[PDB]
Order: sequence, then structure tokens, then C-alpha cells
Amino acid sequence: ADVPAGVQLADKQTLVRNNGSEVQSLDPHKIEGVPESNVSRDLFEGLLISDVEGHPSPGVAEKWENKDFKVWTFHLRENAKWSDGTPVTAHDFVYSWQRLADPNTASPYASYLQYGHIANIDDIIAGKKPATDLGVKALDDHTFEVTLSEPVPYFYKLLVHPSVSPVPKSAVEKFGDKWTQPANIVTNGAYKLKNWVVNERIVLERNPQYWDNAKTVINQVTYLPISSEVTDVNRYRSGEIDMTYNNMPIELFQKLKKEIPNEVRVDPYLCTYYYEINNQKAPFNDVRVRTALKLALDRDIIVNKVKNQGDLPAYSYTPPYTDGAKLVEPEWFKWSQQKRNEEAKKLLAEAGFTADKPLTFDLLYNTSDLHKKLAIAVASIWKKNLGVNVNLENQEWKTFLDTRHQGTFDVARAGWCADYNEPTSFLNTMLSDSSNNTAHYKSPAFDKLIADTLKVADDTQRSELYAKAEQQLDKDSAIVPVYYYVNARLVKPWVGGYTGKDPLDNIYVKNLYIIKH
Repeated sequence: ADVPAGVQLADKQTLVRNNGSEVQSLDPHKIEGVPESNVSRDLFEGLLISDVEGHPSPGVAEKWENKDFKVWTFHLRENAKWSDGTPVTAHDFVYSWQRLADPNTASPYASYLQYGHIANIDDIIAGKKPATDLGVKALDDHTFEVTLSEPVPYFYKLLVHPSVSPVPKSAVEKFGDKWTQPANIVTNGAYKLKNWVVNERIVLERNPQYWDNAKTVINQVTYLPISSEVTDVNRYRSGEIDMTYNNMPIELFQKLKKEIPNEVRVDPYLCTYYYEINNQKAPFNDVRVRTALKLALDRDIIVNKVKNQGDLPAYSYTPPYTDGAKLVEPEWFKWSQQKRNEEAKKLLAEAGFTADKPLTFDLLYNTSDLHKKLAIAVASIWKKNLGVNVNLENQEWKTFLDTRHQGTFDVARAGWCADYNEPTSFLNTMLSDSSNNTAHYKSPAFDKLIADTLKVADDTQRSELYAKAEQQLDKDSAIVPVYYYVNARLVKPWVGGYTGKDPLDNIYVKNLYIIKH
């Protein structure tokens, strides 16, 4: 943290943040969500980290070089240490990236190494080559060298993500799945784990061994698992919570900008809200059924009347304001809703659905005030505009993600936030073999367009290919885009250091501070 001259610091430097749900895990190789990553950034630090405005900056690596964007060499600071006092070395990173790549670890982010094109990753994922064949090596204790199979100019931007953070081999090997328990865990970020009560709280305390410990101000941070946005706001207003989670309650939100205008933060966010269709399951494997659902949803009602929290109606997967995005807005989005409805009805009738045999399916969502109210509204809009019947089903976060990976669903509420600011952070998740592909979409044409983006050596050709890739996705109606999120949350007047300038919202509690109040 960089406390501004003049600021009066509170005597007690503790913070309480809501985290939206109970985490899937605390192991960097077993997580995939925002809640999980919020806690991970405080405990595990990778090669690079984001600064307070979101720029890729020095983490464990203090400096790095690249040769033709294919061989990246990272010089690790010599005072980097784990919470047990032992050094963080290049060997830790070799072990860790090998564990991520290993099929036996079954990470949901195994494909992150394919996104960066580390040499030999495809063969390791497939079981053809051993994980020790991965294109990473320790040149010495403080030098980590990564070899890619082709030039990736934006490679370093990927390195702030939890999947590529280091994990402690000795603890993993001795305790197995219980290595993350408070008594066994070892961490290298600004904090360490003090307590973990499932469905109650996660308490972190300052890590004295952290290399930048002298700049850390907050001594303890608590992360809560409240999935009800209304309850999160209530506990914030009662005084218990200092920072809410960033998913807002339909019931209370508008009241808040009038009631407490200086505490309501609203900033740009590179995330897209959508309804995910299981593409491999009949009758959702029929493009007409998918297109009907896409067109019959009325974005103006939902975005402006139902939710009404600052969002923009979406027509794509990658947010149009992503660095490098130059998207073509489709003609259906410019039409009137009545024209969209007509076309949807015609396509469904062509699909084989009558009124004696209507289309009936499930709509899965994760427990939440926001998602429930929106799902009830969408169910009503689809019934009215298209004559379809939907059965709502709620599941807790960890169960919900599992269901989507397994393919045991019809349609599901979904949302993806960028991991790095570049269109492939979104587009790579729709590749046929991606570990992050929960739409179960497989398109050879789509895959080819993305493969060609690193075959060109200029950004104009690259951006045109990304635009074409979005058109392919839209053509196939892989998903039902709803709106582009905004990062809206409540932050007490006394919480300093939160700028809201980072469109990826990669917050580090080591950068915050409590002002005397």
C-alpha cells in the first residue's frame, strides 16, 4: 500500500469483504472463479502481479526479457520467500506448471498453458508425453525460462492469473488434498491462512516473510461467503462489512445511489452475462432452437426495466471494449423486438415444436437474488414471446460449476470475466478442446480462425480475425448474450486504495488501508 501524505490511519487495520459464495478450493490448480481468485491473490504470488490500476507489474520476477516473443526469461528476486521462511525458487515454478499441465491434476485451467503455447502442452494433456516434458526450466535457483511453440507478444499479460502461481511441493506431497488446511498450508503472497470455516468465513493474517511486507498495511482480512446480494448490503449497512461483493441486489440497488451516493462505486468491467446452451444435447444441438432463444430474449426489458443497474445490452461474447476488440454488430441486434420474436417463432416451428408438443427445458442458476429474479423474468419473457416452458433450478456455486462441466444441463445462467486484457482471454474458452469450455461447443471453423491469429505478425489482421471468430460464434448461436457487466459495489468511506481503475478488478488487500474514522 502507498498511503498518501496527510492521511490519518486507523489504529486497527482490519477489513471485512463479502466474497459472493463459498470457494471451490484454496489450491491454485483446482479453482476457476472470481470468488476463488479473490482469496488466491492474497495468498499465492506468481511471476507478475497487477498494480493498483491493473497494469502487469513485477511479482516474484523483478525483471524479464524475451527473444522473438518465444523464449521468455524471468529473473526472480532473491528475497522471495514462503511463509515458513524458505526461499521461492525457479524450481517451485517448474514443479507448479508441470502439476497444472498433468492430466492427473484435472485442473479446470489446464488449457491456460495452451493459451500461452508453452512447448509440448498438447501432448502432455493428451497423455502422449510426460509432464516433465513441458517447455519450462530452471536455469538456476533465481532464473525461470519458458519456451513457447510460436511467438506470443502478449504472453507476459497472462502471468498474473492464479493458475500459474506457485504451490509448495512438500506440503502437497505430504498432506495431499488437505495441504490447504490452516495447519498444513504454506503461502508466498502478502497474507497467510489463519482460519477456514466452510460456509461461515475465511480469515487471513499478514505474512511477515512476504518480500514486500514493509508496505502491507492491513493486518487481517475476513472473506465471507454470502450469496444473497440483499443480505450483503444489509450487513454492510449495519456496519459488519466494509466492502460488498460486486453482484448487486435488484431489491435495494437504486435506493442506495440516492441514500448513499459516495459509497456506491461503479466502474468498467470486462465481463459478459449470458445464458449458456449445452450444445451437445438435443434438442439444443439444433441451431434453429438456439437462435430462437437468442432472438426472443428482450434485452431492453431485462437490462433497463428488470435489473436496471448500469449494464449495456450484449450482442457478443467478448466485450466490445476489450483491448484489441473491433467487433461487427449483427443485424438482428438492430431490429425491433417484434421482428426478432417473429423470426424466433418461425425457427422453432421449423424445429418441430407445436403447441401440443411445446419446448420445455431447465434453466439452472447459482443461488443469488440477482440471478433468481433475472431467471424468473427471462422465463416469463420466453413464455410470452416464444411459447416455451422453463423449469428453474438453483444450485450452490461449487455444485453449479461441476454440473456445467459434466454437461448435465439444458440451459444455464453464465458469466465470464477476462483473465488478461486481450480478446483471446474470452475466445480461447470456446475452442473445442478447452478445459474452460462449458458450452460444449466444438467448431472446426472457429478453431481455425483462432489458430490463425498467431500466424500473422500485425494487430490489424489479428483484430479482423477476432471479429470473424465472434461472427462465427453468433452464426452458430453458441450462446445467448444478455449484457456486459459493470463493476458496482459498496465501499465504506474509510477504505483507501481501491481505485476501480482496473477493468479486470484484480484487487490485492496488501494495497488497501483503513483511514481513521
